[PDB]
Amino acid sequence: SHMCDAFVGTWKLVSSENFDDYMKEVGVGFATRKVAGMAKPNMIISVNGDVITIKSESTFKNTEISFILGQEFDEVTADDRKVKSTITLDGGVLVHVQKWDGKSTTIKRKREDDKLVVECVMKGVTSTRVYERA
Ligand SMILES: Cc1nc2ccc(Cl)cc2c(Cc2ccccc2Cl)c1C(=O)O
Repeated sequence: SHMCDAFVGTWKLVSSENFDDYMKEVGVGFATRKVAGMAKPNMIISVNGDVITIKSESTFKNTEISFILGQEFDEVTADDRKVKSTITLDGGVLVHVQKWDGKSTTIKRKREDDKLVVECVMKGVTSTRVYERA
């Protein structure tokens, strides 16, 4: 479909702002925040037909999700939440909403110049994480 072509590839985390505070707001505990916050994950995005796969590999945890846009799925997050997720494309932005225990967080992924920018929002707290091609 050429849906998501500009996201496909292997990406490495190069900068982060406010991520500890985002994780606090989400409810992540101290030790997980410390170790997860040190990580420099490799995110690998691929598409096969209508199925998008996002893998993250790091010293902390490796995660993998596969999904169809607009179609809710189960995800266990790197901090071990069991959430129900829905990912859509809105105006060229991948919008990932996670629901658990009456709570919600949204992660937006966008191409900007040669970067892939990840914005994580929990209530009034936003974190911005920048990935570059690996
Ligand atoms: C959006 C996002 N949300 C996260 C939420 C919780 C945790 Cl512990 C790590 C997260 C990470 C980092 C991460 C993701 C997967 C595996 C290891 C790590 Cl440290 C990211 C991210 O930068 O993709």
